[PDB]
Amino acid sequence: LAEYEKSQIKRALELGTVMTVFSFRKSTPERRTVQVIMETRQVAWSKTADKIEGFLDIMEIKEIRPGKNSKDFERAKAVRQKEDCCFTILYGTQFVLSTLSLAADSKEDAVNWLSGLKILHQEAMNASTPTIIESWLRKQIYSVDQTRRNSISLRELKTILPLINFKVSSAKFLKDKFVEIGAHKDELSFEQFHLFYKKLMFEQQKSILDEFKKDSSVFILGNTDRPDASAVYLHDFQRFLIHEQQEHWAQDLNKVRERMTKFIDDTMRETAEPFLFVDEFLTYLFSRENSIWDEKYDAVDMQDMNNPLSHYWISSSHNTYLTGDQLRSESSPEAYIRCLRMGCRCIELDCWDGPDGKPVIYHGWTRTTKIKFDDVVQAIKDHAFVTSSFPVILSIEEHCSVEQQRHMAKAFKEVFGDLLLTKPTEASADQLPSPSQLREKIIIKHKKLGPRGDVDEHKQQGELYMWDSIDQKWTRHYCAIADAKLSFSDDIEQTMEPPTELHFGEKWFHKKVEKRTSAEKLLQEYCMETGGKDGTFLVRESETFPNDYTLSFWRSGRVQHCRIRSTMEGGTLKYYLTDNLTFSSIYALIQHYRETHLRCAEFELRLTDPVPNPNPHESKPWYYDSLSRGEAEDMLMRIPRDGAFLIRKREGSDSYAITFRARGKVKHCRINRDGRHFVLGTSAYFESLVELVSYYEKHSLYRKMRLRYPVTPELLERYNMERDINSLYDVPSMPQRTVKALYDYKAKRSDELSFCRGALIHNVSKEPGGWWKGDYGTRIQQYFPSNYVEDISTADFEELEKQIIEDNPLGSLCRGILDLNTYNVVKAPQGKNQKSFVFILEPKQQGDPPVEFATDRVEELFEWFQSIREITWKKNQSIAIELSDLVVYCKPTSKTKDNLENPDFREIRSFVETKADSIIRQKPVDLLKYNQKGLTRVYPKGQRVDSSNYDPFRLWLCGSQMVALNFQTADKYMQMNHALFSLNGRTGYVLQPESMRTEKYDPMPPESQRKILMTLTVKVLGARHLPKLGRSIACPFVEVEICGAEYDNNKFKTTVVNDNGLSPIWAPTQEKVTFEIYDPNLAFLRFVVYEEDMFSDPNFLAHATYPIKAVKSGFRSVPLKNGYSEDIELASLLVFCEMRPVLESEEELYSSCRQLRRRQEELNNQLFLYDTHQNLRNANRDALVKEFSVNENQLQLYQEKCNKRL
Repeated sequence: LAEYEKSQIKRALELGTVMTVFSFRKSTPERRTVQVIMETRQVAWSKTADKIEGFLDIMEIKEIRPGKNSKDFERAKAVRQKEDCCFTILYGTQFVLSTLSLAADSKEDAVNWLSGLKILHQEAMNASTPTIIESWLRKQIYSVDQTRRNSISLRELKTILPLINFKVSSAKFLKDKFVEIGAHKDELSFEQFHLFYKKLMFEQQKSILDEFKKDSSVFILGNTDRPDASAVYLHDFQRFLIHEQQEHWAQDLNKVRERMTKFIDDTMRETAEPFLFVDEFLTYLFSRENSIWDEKYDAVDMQDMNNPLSHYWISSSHNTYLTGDQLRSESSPEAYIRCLRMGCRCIELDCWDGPDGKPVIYHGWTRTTKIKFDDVVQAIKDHAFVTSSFPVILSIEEHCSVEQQRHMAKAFKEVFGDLLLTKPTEASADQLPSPSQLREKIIIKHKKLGPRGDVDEHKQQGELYMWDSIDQKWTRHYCAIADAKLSFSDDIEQTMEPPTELHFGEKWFHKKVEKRTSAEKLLQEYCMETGGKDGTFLVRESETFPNDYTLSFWRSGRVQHCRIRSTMEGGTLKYYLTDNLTFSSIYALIQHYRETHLRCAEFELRLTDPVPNPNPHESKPWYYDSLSRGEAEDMLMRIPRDGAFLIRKREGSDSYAITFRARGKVKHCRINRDGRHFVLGTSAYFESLVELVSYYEKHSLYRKMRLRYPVTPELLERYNMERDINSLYDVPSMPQRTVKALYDYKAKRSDELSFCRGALIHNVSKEPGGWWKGDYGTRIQQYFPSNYVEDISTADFEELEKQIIEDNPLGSLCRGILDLNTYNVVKAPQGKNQKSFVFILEPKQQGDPPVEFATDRVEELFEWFQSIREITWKKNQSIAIELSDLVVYCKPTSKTKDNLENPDFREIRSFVETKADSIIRQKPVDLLKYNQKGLTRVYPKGQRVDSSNYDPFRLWLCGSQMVALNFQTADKYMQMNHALFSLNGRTGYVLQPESMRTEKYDPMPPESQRKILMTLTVKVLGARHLPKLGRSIACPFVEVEICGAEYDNNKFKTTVVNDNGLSPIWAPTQEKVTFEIYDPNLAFLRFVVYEEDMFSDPNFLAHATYPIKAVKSGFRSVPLKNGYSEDIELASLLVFCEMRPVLESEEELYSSCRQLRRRQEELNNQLFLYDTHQNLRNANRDALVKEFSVNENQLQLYQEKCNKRL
């Protein structure tokens, strides 16, 4: 359409239409006003203008599907609707996209909507960062106040600041900023809010400009930048690009002008030479077009797509239909759509027997929602080539019968048709044809009819109800029987969820009004809570008026009280305040008071202050005012199960330490009642302790464990009887806290410790502030920063636990193992505890409580009972030729699975992770030679029931191109996979370099052969928009690391910034960090931002996986993605990247830098000679001190030497 036509479409969008919306949660579709607020960039659905039901970020839109093709559109009401007037918006950062399904009334409305959203999404990637900052500010403002207010208040600001993850330094600070902006009745406008933002971000991180304020490349001439008013010019910016960012296109001034006028995006800047300010320069420093990502790898390169397929890493996925853990995930073809849109070229299809004659796709012999094959194949055809249009190989795991195989083949030949690859592209094939030769071709890998011939197992697993005695319910656990060992996992159900007196004990009013002065002190102490003191009412029990309530209310500058009068009318109570304002129902009292305007000539203002009990904990079970540490410990010995928590008051203290069971440990954490807010940690501000419990029963207090069971006294009793679950738990000492050295830290002061990478430091005491007293050779008990090292404890118990994870039926996630050999089953046909279907496992010894397991069906009860009863007592299938012929390439061959010699390009190697890793350990070069012609499926083993992925990198070096990784997970390795397959324009077909395709290359070269080709020097300087995980404000720290090979993998975290994530600043005094990667192509740069809680445990905030080949030099912004590799709004780091070539002279010097490690590993070996050993001879150890500083200098010198050099 034309630009004015597009404008009319988008204004129709902004106007909004009352349109039908479908949901699987709410069966009835509802008519809601759907409209786009362009300034917030939100598609919002509302019931009225002020009440908006839901938001949808336009940049969050990933896919628009016309018609009824969504799980919301399977409803019967959708059948009455028409497809031309139906569509869905797919949005969200999660793997399964949230689906906003809109059914239309007229086809014109629908087509206008699709066109408008496509235009808005197109301009979404075209929006400059200042515009998205405007949008995000407007989002905060329209989120805190639903009426879409364009003004902001003092308090309100006191609440946005924690929400946008910034800690209010002081009320005086925000007041001062209000003043310099200009505050009228301490209220600001949206533009003044934006100015407030500019001030905060510039002032908080104005020391970034110091790097440009330096005196080597004064070309940029950054100076006088102290104030944001300071500004630069187009010439300054192009000198910055040509020198710091090292941009060759920057030679032309006109391109620089175009980029600058794009970034500023302000019509008022009509200057022939565009100019921006120092604060605006800093905003650019965290902007999208300053991304460290290389854009020339965002475009598909045809010369890199014309080569035999064996030389192409191809993005593959394991059990792709699954959306969560393999045990109970909900299979959906939308997962296939998602993976194809990311750019997968291989999706696993576990085709099992179908009751209808059509195979169902799910994880067989497990409890997962089955899906129809035809819907799957339709979805694959629809969205396989909508992105990147390169061939996808369907991973078919055949587990059906021959009739279903005929249906399989005919479905492929019908739905896919020409899309399916049926005949070889060229008959006399010597090798794999290029992906360019395979334009939009469906390749089927599937067990061919090798035996030919003319014409021609599960373990007992499932959910069970374990009879809990703590709560006297039936808690459902997933159980798997492996070698007569039934293992049960955690709760599956856990993820699923009068006219009097009641008002007296309601949130509105609770207790303690024995005198009207008590209410006056209750609400006067509550008067200085907010800015407007008019918002102050309370109901109370009268002291003088008998059997009457009394509204103690504020009145425009003072606190008053008046009795809520009560009468007996019609045999019922009747409370009245005004002559005709009255009711009888208290639950309805709250609502009609909320709608009430406290109207009377006397009373014109309404306030609606739901102020509750100043201390409900006062009357709280988990609250224990007189309970001390010792009492808690003892009583937690009585209840040693994780999730048992009590809030015991410290005697004579406002802090109420929480005694709770964390990993079988009695952990305490004080909650200080600062002012009125109960603060956990440093900034976890809570209204009250009951709110604390309610928030942390669904939020993680400490690692995985959550506040699960409050430990009541009575409880002590119910568990007076114990051993309900037996606490299988995990079924040397820690004075040293043995640590590894992240990087070469130099002794800043004589009490600081000098050492080298990988150094084993012992007798380490964790003094706060990051400085740890540790022993290192002759340097006994010396400081070293916590960021320059890493902790690796001797969790031998945890290792045994991981061995259990290995041989465990459930593998990981198992919450308990019970050996069925040493038990007996008794089946209860009448059942036990209100459950007819019960089988009780009574152990050999009656001393072990018999445990009751319940099912939902009598037949499954019989099956479980039969299996465990048996434990106690102790070519022909003719795979379809019609499907086999469809397998042009990659036909499985189990006969020569171990054979890697004489490879055939038409063959495929299916390997599990452990088998492939073993092959790599034995012979990397042989498998590389095979995959030079052949191909490899490396896929996770059956123990990865939790969708956790393995390390896929060693496989890629050996040429193992096809690595099925579970796309539903959020682990490190899938961020690695997304980083790898984002290369070459996110096509999923990555050409390996020339070295890979030659046999002379060693996939794992010897340490002597390893030579530097890239010694990166990275420097983190600042950040913007670090996301918040929990109530407590994130205390972020960045860890930059090369997760390349076992020689490239190197980590470095930085000093933690406390209570600042909106505009966190790292010290410029930190040293430049050197990553010596011997191979540039096979390496990845990863900035993982974490946050530190009160337990100082890092928690994943975000990641920054980028290929080294894509890494550009300069002061580059680094966009931050979530665990699903999706860019979150405005979250970005800044890094002073420096690309570095290994010159011949540098190489000699880098041979010296290898001499560094060649003898510092022996320096570490002499630290280990006296690691904790003491009965030693001081001959070499003390004489490697020579060695010691010789190496210290040797390197630091020649490194800062090349430093000084470039």
